[PDB]
Amino acid sequence: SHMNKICKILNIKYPVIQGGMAWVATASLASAVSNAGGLGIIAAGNAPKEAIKKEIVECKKLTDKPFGVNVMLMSPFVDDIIDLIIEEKVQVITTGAGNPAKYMDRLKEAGTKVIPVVPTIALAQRMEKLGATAVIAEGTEGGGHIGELTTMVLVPQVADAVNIPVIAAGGIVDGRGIAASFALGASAVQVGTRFICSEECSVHSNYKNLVLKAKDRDAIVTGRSTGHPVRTLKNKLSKEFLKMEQNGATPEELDKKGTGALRFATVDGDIEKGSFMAGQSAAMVKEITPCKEIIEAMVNQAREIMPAIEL
Amino acid sequence: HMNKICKILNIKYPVIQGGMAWVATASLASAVSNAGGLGIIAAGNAPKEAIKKEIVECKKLTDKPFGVNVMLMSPFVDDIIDLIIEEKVQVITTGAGNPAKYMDRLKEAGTKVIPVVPTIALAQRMEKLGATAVIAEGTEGGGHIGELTTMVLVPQVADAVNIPVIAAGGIVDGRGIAASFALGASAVQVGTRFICSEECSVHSNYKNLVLKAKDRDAIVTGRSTGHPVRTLKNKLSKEFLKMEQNGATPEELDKKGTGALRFATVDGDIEKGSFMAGQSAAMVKEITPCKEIIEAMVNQAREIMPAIEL
Ligand SMILES: Cc1cc2nc3c(=O)[nH]c(=O)nc-3n(C[C@H](O)[C@H](O)[C@H](O)COP(=O)(O)O)c2cc1C
Ligand SMILES: Cc1cc2nc3c(=O)[nH]c(=O)nc-3n(C[C@H](O)[C@H](O)[C@H](O)COP(=O)(O)O)c2cc1C
Ligand SMILES: CS(=O)(=O)c1ccc2nc(NC(=O)Cc3csc(-n4cccc4)n3)sc2c1
Ligand SMILES: CS(=O)(=O)c1ccc2nc(NC(=O)Cc3csc(-n4cccc4)n3)sc2c1
Ligand code: NA
Ligand code: NA
Ligand code: NA
Ligand code: NA
Repeated sequence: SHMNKICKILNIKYPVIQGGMAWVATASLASAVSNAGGLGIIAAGNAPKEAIKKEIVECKKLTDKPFGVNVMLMSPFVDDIIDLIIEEKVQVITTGAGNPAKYMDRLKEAGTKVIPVVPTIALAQRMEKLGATAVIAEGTEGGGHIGELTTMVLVPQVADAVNIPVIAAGGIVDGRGIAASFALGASAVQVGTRFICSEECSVHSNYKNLVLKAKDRDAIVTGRSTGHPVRTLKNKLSKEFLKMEQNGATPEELDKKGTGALRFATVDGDIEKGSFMAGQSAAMVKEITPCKEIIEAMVNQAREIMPAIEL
Repeated sequence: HMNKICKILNIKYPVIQGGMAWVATASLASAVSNAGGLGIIAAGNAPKEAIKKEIVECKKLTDKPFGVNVMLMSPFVDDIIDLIIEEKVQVITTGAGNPAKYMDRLKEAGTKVIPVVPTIALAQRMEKLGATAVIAEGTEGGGHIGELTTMVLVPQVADAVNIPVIAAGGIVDGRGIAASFALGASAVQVGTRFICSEECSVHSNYKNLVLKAKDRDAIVTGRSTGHPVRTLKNKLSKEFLKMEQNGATPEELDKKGTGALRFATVDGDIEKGSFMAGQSAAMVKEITPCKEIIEAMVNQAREIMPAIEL
């Protein structure tokens, strides 16, 4: 009674999930978040089965606490990643960038808890009917491939539509966003951009530093002309990509410009060729900090702001 | 008055009914003020004489504080500022620009000025030039929007200024009030929810389109002109989008959208109107007296956040 539902179901100390973040989120980050009492997440991204297997194996060496894997449903290896989840006995997965409906029964029967990101009420309701453990309502202010609705309106609508716990994502960097999210009906938060600037995140230092330097309007959106808006920091790449879209460049021309761009950011920190994906939250990130300090300060500040909060 | 905005504005509840061009007339503004919030008469694009009539009629309907919104893109903005000072309006909000050039005239007149700000820089500039408070309006609001969402804009503006911050964009009930106060706001400004108040004088069809709006119905037109507008999906707003996808020019769009908001508010023309509204429209489910809207909001916020400083 009076216990946080996400903490109880996932067996974690704090209802803070570090979001799966393609290329960004590796065993160093996931294990640090789980060791700090939240839920670390290894991102499958577009990587093949054998690469994510190594991350899972390495993560289990670094933490005894629960962690998850994010299945990014647009991946060409999505079927292999789902196999890997079940083979490796991963306790929990999140999903993004699509509808995981066709895997829910295999995952549910295998005991895996499934937490899909949902950008609409209809998908939230469908996920609850197919047996989702929880859903993540990610607002458009988040980094990466975004939906249309903001966190402020999406979280309460999803909470009104389903009875399973709702996890707020998009724009949360500190205890203020946690308290706001819980007031809107969430039982936990998922945090991406802030954890790029954790010490244990393995991205190139230039990526962390560009997030630190980000100003209020620096997290721009490319790909609106098409069907998949992507939020990323202003730099030479993203500005020229946006101009190419606006000047009617072909789907092929755009493909070559953007191919490998996120990896150029995370591996090489290449400030001219990288796509430094980040939410509008990037403007509020001010320090590189160990995950333990981030999470403990997050929950303490949420309590101070909203003493009634059910953490 | 413990709450800072309640003290400064001498109102019972820190709930402001946002100025809403063509929508917010004396009937709505007086009802909100009578209910203990701050009603606002929208100057919009209208001339001095039309807005003067609204101020006079509002005074006949309430003796509670109310304000006027100066919409800074109006062709008559100079006349409206003149009117504000001439009629000794106690408080104004501003939108759609930077009211820097009026701040000395307004502060010598004693006018409390509360500008809408979409950036940290404009927030800090308004504080430096004497703003009483600022409104941080997130992109989820209706009408001519900024880019940043409420979730990230409110805490950044609160971190940037010492004057009170008013959250706007997406607030329809006490959850949004509690969330806004958690982010650092001292009050909320609410637009779309009050379209579905009994006292709002828009055509019934406008209220219905808000009532029946789905989660994704409040779409953005005019990205290609640099003046984005959030409005409900309908024949007019689809065609505006289909025109942009066909490479329409700004002049073609501007002629297409002429008088569209008036078609919505006066005639309720479901095909020809621009029914501007926030993503909040999806959450609006009842047409309700303003007093009940505001009392229910405040009571719910206190229930969620017992220590809230309302
Ligand atoms: C660089 C980056 C990569 C991401 N990759 C994924 C992904 O592969 N799968 C997914 O579901 N979400 C992905 N996300 C979304 C995050 O998991 C998270 O929901 C989002 O970052 C939260 O918003 P915030 O950045 O404002 O904290 C990514 C976000 C970023 C910034
Ligand atoms: C139809 C409509 C007209 C508006 N007109 C104005 C205006 O003239 N001046 C202004 O500053 N804001 C204007 N706004 C913004 C509102 O004052 C308010 O900040 C916004 O509606 C809050 O977001 P919400 O609709 O989600 O509650 C308008 C909003 C709407 C929906
Ligand atoms: C592997 S990568 O480098 O190409 C890459 C980079 C960034 C990125 N960011 C993503 N963000 C999500 O997946 C979360 C989300 C928002 S809306 C939505 N959704 C839509 C239908 C169903 C869910 N999911 S995926 C993704 C993939
Ligand atoms: C008179 S009308 O029918 O043509 C019309 C219709 C809708 C409408 N909605 C508006 N919304 C705002 O003014 C609030 C806002 C958001 S961002 C911003 N801002 C940018 C720089 C400085 C402030 N102001 S004005 C406006 C005018
Ligand atoms: Na995303
Ligand atoms: Na920053
Ligand atoms: Na607006
Ligand atoms: Na509705």
